Amino acid sequence: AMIVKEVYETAEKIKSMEIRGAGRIARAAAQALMIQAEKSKAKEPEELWNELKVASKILYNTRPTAVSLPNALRYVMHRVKAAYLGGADLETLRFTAINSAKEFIYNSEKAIERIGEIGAKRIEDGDIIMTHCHSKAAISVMKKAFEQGKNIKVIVTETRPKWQGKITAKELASYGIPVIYIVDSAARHYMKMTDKVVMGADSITANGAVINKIGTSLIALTAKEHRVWVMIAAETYKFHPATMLGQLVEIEMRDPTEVIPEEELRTWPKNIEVWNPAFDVTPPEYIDVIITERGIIPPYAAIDILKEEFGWALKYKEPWED
Amino acid sequence: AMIVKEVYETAEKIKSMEIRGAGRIARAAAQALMIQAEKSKAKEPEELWNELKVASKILYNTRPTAVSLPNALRYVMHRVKAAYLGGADLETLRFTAINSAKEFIYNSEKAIERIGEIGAKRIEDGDIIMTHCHSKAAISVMKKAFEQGKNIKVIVTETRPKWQGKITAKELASYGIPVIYIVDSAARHYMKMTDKVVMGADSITANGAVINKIGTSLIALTAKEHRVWVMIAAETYKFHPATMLGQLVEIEMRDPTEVIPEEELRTWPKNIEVWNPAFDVTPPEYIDVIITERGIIPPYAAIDILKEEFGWALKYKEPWED
Amino acid sequence: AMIVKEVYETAEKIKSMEIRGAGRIARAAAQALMIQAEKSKAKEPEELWNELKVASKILYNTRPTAVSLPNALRYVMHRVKAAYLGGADLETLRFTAINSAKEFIYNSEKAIERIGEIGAKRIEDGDIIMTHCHSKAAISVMKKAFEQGKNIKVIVTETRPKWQGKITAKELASYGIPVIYIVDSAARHYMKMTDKVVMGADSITANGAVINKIGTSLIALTAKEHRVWVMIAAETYKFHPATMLGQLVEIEMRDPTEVIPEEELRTWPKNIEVWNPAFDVTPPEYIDVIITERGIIPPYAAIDILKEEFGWALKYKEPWED
Amino acid sequence: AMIVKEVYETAEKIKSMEIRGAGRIARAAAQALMIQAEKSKAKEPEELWNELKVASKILYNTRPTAVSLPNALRYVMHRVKAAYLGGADLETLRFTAINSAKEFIYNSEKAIERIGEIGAKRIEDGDIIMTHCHSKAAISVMKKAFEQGKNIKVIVTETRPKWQGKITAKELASYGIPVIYIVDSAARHYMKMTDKVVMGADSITANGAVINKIGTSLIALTAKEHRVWVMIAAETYKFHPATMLGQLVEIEMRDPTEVIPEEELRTWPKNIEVWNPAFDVTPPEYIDVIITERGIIPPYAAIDILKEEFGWALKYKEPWED
Amino acid sequence: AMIVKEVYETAEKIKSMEIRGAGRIARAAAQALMIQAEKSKAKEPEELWNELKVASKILYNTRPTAVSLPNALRYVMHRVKAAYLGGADLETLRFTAINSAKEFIYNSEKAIERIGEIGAKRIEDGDIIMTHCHSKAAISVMKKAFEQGKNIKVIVTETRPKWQGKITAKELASYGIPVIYIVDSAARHYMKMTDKVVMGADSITANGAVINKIGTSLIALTAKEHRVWVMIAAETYKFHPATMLGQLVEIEMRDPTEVIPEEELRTWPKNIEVWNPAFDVTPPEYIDVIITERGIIPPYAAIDILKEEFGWALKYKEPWED
Amino acid sequence: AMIVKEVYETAEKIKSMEIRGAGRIARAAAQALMIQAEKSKAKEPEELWNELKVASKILYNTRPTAVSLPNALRYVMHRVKAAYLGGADLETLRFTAINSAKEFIYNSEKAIERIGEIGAKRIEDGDIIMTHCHSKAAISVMKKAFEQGKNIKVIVTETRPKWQGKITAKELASYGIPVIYIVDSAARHYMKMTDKVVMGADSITANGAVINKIGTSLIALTAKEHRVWVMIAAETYKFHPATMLGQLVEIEMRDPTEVIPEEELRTWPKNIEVWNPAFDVTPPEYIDVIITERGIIPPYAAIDILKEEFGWALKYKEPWED
Ligand SMILES: Nc1ncnc2c1ncn2[C@@H]1O[C@H](COP(=O)(O)O)[C@@H](O)[C@H]1O
Ligand SMILES: Nc1ncnc2c1ncn2[C@@H]1O[C@H](COP(=O)(O)O)[C@@H](O)[C@H]1O
Ligand SMILES: O=C(COP(=O)(O)O)[C@H](O)[C@H](O)COP(=O)(O)O
Ligand SMILES: O=C(COP(=O)(O)O)[C@H](O)[C@H](O)COP(=O)(O)O
Ligand SMILES: O=C(COP(=O)(O)O)[C@H](O)[C@H](O)COP(=O)(O)O
Ligand SMILES: [K+]
Ligand SMILES: [K+]
Ligand SMILES: [K+]
Ligand SMILES: [K+]
Ligand SMILES: [K+]
Ligand SMILES: [K+]
Repeated sequence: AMIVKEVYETAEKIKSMEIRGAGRIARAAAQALMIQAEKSKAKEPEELWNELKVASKILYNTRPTAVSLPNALRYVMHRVKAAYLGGADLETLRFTAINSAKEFIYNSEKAIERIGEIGAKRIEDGDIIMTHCHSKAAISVMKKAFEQGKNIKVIVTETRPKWQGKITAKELASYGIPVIYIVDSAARHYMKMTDKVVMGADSITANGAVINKIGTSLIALTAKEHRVWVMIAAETYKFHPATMLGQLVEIEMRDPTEVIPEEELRTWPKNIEVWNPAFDVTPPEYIDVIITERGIIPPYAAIDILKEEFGWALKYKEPWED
Repeated sequence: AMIVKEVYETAEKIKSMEIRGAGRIARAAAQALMIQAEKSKAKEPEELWNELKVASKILYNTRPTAVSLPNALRYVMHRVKAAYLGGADLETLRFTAINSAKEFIYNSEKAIERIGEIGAKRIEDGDIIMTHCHSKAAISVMKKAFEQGKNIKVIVTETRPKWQGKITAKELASYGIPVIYIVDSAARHYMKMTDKVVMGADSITANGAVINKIGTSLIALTAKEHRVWVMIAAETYKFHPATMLGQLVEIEMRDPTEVIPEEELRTWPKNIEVWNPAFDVTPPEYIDVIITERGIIPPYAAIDILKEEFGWALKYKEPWED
Repeated sequence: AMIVKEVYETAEKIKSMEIRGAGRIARAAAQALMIQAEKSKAKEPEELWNELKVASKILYNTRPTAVSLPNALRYVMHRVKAAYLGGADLETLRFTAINSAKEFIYNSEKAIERIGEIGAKRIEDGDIIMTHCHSKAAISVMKKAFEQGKNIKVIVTETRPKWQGKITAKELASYGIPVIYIVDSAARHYMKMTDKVVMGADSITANGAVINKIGTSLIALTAKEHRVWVMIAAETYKFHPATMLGQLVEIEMRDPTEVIPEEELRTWPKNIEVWNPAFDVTPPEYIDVIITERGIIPPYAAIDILKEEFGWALKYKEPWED
Repeated sequence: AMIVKEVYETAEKIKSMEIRGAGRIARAAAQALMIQAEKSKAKEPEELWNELKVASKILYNTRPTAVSLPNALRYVMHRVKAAYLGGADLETLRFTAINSAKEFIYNSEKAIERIGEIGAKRIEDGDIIMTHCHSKAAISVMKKAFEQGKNIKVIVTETRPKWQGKITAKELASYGIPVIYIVDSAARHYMKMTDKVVMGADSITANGAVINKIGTSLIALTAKEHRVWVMIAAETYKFHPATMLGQLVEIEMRDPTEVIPEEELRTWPKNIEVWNPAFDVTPPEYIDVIITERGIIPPYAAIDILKEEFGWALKYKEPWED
Repeated sequence: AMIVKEVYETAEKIKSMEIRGAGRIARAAAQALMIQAEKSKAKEPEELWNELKVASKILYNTRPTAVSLPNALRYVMHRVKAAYLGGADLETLRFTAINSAKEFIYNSEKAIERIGEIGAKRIEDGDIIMTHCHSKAAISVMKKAFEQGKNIKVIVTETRPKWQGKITAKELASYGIPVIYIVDSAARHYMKMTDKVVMGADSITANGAVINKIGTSLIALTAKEHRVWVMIAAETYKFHPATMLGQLVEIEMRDPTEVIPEEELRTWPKNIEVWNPAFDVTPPEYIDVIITERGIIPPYAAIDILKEEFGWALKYKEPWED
Repeated sequence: AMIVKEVYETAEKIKSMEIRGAGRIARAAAQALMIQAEKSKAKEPEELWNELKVASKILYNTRPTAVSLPNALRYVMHRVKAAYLGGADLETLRFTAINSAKEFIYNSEKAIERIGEIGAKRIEDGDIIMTHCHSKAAISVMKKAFEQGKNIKVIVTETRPKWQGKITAKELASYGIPVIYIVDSAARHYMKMTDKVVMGADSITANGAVINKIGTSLIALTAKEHRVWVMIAAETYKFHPATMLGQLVEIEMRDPTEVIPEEELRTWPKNIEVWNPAFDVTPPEYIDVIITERGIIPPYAAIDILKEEFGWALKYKEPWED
């Protein structure tokens, strides 16, 4: 029992994609556990422990694909679970949760600035960069490159069905960056004039595969075809612990109405099924580098990032369950 | 100088894409010349000849890329010009136009049917077929395969920006064919479950390359990647004769507002440019077969088709020129 | 309805693969039509017609995959048919069938010796050559080159399940050509030391694909991987005219007992299915040349062989049909 | 110089392949070292040392290719050696050897059951899986996934020349897993209908190459061609430490009579050589993952498995050497 | 007996490469037979027939690789041989040779202008074109493109060992074309900034392979890697008749001193062999188009150019031999 | 301010390529700092420190691309700076420099030897090896393989523009190794007869890419094309640490006159530009192994080498900076 408004409203805003982008989802989730601990009227520590377990279950059960979300939850609740089981009283527990979530948030913010600085060294003056969807990590790189006086242009793919490309196009243009907007279908047509591709990630697997917005794997295919470097800009908390032990990342199937509006789809024949995967999977061979906040790695070093940050927790249960 | 309303109206409708599809555009243009000839008020054959040349020009200057259009005009106008030059009187010239236009129309209808009968033999029971845009020729293949009692399913790509996949989805469904509808970005994600690709063509070049709806070349790339047969259904008048002598096909750049609607687009800053190519070009190494009315060829035999039907004409100027 | 025993024996020996290899099968079918003509006890020219038609159907319904068989029955029966339809009397029909047979049979022998001569020029002193199955056309190339005193070695893949590779190993060893015999699985391992690959063909399609003994496509694939020339030695009567009109070649599935002897298989459980495809299909992009009796072609010129020698016959029914 | 008969029997049964498969061979060598320790009649701790050293050399000189065998002898003898060199007395050495054996033997069994559990997560309901040879690690993956109630089918390649594929077909059929049995040559033909490929390993090198039964590289190659995941199921003790210092793995060449029975071969001429390589080598770029008991790695992380578990031992001589 | 100075001096100037480039060699050879017929002091036709046979033998036996040479010789001597065997008297024979050689020369000149016009349509404004060696055909294309006001730049590879790149670089610069000169080794480094590759040919095979200056096949390899169109500019008389019947083109091995000067090479150890192939062979898959004077073909249509111009003469002896 | 003549002279000789090869340049730079420290007239440690910083800068500003140079300077200067900052007196600082420089030199000599011992194990009896430029590390491999009695032959590419293959040819010949010497353009022509490629490195990046003599990347491309192992012999100090944080390696553009001599070049028009990159970059997918002093790695493990030796240093400024 007993969860605050902010937890529920955040969960609904993740589901509906009013809060979106794997990094932002992650911070939002940490932010929500932070408000539950702030506002909780719990008296006992075991009461609050149980509230935070249940806030965490609600937040995890929103969108499955970007592992940034459970890694945020984990980051807070490994520390909440240790404090609680160590024998922390109420206010010690409240501070552990509140602070762990402030920690993760700040670190996510810092990781992205840093990804931008690292990645922008791989951008050269005159570069035409093609991007996909709307990824804060990818945009940090492009923004920094432009602030360094590299005269760049970005090809923004519209990113059907949900139009994330429109966000990207206005954001980059607002920083002063020349933009070329095209449909997703025009990616091979314009790969010849493209020098660099920069995209984000929702989950990165142990073998180096990249799960990112539907279409990503196509752009990467034709980038390889043309020898255009595919650079994936991605925080360490995009990497997927459980792929270490064989798990496949779930691909989120979103509502048909995102593709065909309700007003039109109801008029269509029964024998047409609309299928709307929100993500696809790009194989490591088509990735040049993964730019984390810890540096440039080849895609196959994803196992090392995981071995050293996340491996230890795979013998344990999730820090929010019974 | 004295041009019937039908010529102008056909022209407006081709430009606007109310009349669309390479094959249909070509028939509409014959038809238009047919009608100018039926309804001409001319008294001398010279006067009719002039109206036909001028109508031909109007029709040519509508859409560049689908060569079926100029080939239709040529079919009619080579015959009209040979009659005029050979001394024909007003009524014999009228008839040569009228009857030439009809022969093209009739031949076009028969060729789409025959293509269906031929391509269908390459479709097998249980096949999943992916297609792109709305191609009458490709549909004839799927439609016939289904009528032969092969249980097929078609993956239809929505085809941005103009949404031609909607036409295709609803049309195939009307015949009883199950459809799976997806965004263009999802073609690689679903290539693994696809057994055949079947698309159409606006122009085929001397070396075997296929100009078709923007996005076609991406679908073929990932099809090759996966060893899925790419079959292009396409009539002999889709073959481009000026490429035998080095010409490159012009790619139509259509209005930004087809991508981002007018309302929205004017709210955007200058430094975003919307680019809307209506076609791309697929190399012959990514085509398994071209299915024409005369049979199955590898794409490299495009030169043979062009030699034995269109080559004779490239010593002469255009049959509508002064 | 009065069919000589030789036709029945021939059909049965084609079925059991006692008579095997695509060219030899073809010659044996012509041979049977020849003996049916010779030994007939037909009063009328219509009684002979009817026997030949019936013998043809029996012979056609033995093994489907190697088009050689029907191209031979065609060669005879096109001529027998045209004779009977110009009102030929009896012994004029009998001789037509007898002399169409001999003519095809002799032209087969000449085409194979000529393929040798043309093919051997692409073999170079020292060459190591890998082959597959037992192909008399492939063997002619290898034998002639050794006769030219080029020092060659042949890698012979054993060719499961029916062990054709043993026939080849002994045949070549009998001309004094050193043989290296290996399992099929070992083709990649030895492809590094291989200089040329030379195989036969059962059917060759209009886009250049080559249907040949199960395994052939695997050898071709790793040959391409290593840039080893794949050379296909194939008479004109291996080219498959029905593929010009969209047809797909059928892949013979032979008895599971060829893989697991009947004694052993009956002891195995029901939930193991044994599948025994006798042919597979190699794409044209992995074939460097086809060596015919008319010359060397790229695989994609199969359509020209077909056009110029068989394309006429497709607009009519099979010559042995009613 | 006093070696118990069990060691000699074990060596001979490893040579004749009555005991086969890389993990089982390893366990049988540890088992033999264990029985030599148990049954020894050695007075001194140096007489036991000397017997174990000698037993080790005998066991090492049976089959070279599967590094499992020496990694097992190492595991025991590193510990037996360190004991004897710290002045251990007799029954302390005997127990060390006895308990190093049991410990390796049990850890082998656990690694294989864990590889099952990790591997099965990458199999999906409906999957068709191709394998090669008979690998207990590969089989554990397949068996566990069927135990999870995923409906799978396994394509089993017969694996010439020694027919290991028969052992696999019966083993899987015995757990109620539908089997499709085919010749090795047919792997490309059925790769289109295959969803996952799962094979074992005899040795795995420092750059990620996988040495496994002859044919394995061919399956991997056409799997890559078709974008079918190739998954290698391999205990840590299959990784080859000497490859870290440049060594190449030796490929066992076994008796020509395994290919052609002795009866038939003696009738064949001298100028046919029969070559029988028992393994081949697959490059890492064709391997999607290696499934170890410690997790899922990209093939290129083989060097980290080696570094962290064996790199120490390379600076000394083999533990059984003088 | 009895050959003029000009025949011998031309033969020596071909050998020494003072006359070079396959087209020019060809015209020079025709020019030489033309002077032998002009200046011959022969009295009988059979005398002159025999002089021209022997002039032709001397000219053929200079450099083997560019088939332009024997096709020039053939073009003259098919016509000389027919006139002579038809019963032509002296002056009829003299005129046949003189005129046939003037014919070939003029046609070669016209073919190159025409290749330039055709090819230049495939060059687009702003194009950076990479070329290799010095090819008149290739230079016609580039020159014409520049005369059309297309603002181009050419990357000229120096073309070791004989520095033909220096000729190319000065010739293009003298017409006004901006040039970038690089070593052969820098071709991949600069393929990313390259839009089009244009090279010539010495011989083109029946299957579409292109034999051209050593290095050509490398540039073509990396052009394919990057999707840069490889366009081969080549007269019909570059196509190689005898590859129709299996012949491999001979690759000319030129003197070691061209690579290492005599003054230096004499000082080098015996165990160093210098190898100097003057040409290599590019496979058809890396060629986009062959631009002949008859139009754009795919590389695989080389067989058609040969079938229709040269096929007929392969049943005959060379028109200069006994 | 007070710099010994040896520092300046070393600097001139590095720029001029009298001292050349990445490994030798690095030793020459340690050596130079060694000598400045031996011969300094300084009295305070501060004065010596300043001379060492200034000499370091002079040495750094010679050639950019081979990172071995800056790594050598760092090895010395990290140790010198830690001593200076930790309060060391004049003589203890002198000694730290002198002895640090010697340790680098000695370690470099030992590492080349060890690389040879390791790489040689990957060379097999009868191997043909192609190499490029003059690499001490690669030569150590070939030299050792030969000394082990493997009959090898080396194809040496001349390496324009500076002709480094001459050095390599004569050096390998001096050991008794047969050499085949070729122009760079001939690498694809001779790749079919090559068994191994063995080249060196100037810099290796975090993602595994190899910067080496211009032309290296072409040889590796066609090697991959042909399944010939590309082995890069290269010391740990060839690994580039600034690439871990996104830096791209600068490619040295050297003087036009190295390509075209001064005499000739001034006779050329303005509108020719000579471009002379001394390096190109080879992607990691085209490298089989890197052979370092610590063993064989796949190229993607470049990050591991960089992490465990150089990563610590990238929080600090350069140890020669103020
Ligand atoms: N759902 C998933 N979860 C994790 N990895 C995946 C998933 N789907 C595909 N992959 C991996 O991503 C790549 C897909 O390659 P392909 O199937 O060849 O497109 C491979 O490296 C797979 O291991
Ligand atoms: N000397 C030659 N004469 C004719 N064709 C050749 C010759 N050498 C190679 N080829 C062809 O050129 C291409 C060479 O491809 P590869 O050997 O894979 O480089 C193939 O299409 C061969 O048929
Ligand atoms: O795939 C998406 C968006 O998914 P959605 O819009 O469906 O959330 C983004 O590229 C990543 O999540 C990374 O973005 P960031 O770098 O901003 O985390
Ligand atoms: O596939 C086979 C034989 O199959 P099978 O044994 O099943 O008939 C041979 O490669 C071809 O028939 C060609 O042989 P030839 O060149 O002798 O026509
Ligand atoms: O290979 C060369 C030169 O060989 P070389 O210099 O050894 O004669 C040229 O590219 C062709 O011969 C075609 O040139 P063109 O188009 O001028 O015929
Ligand atoms: K590009
Ligand atoms: K598929
Ligand atoms: K080979
Ligand atoms: K598949
Ligand atoms: K380019
Ligand atoms: K090779």
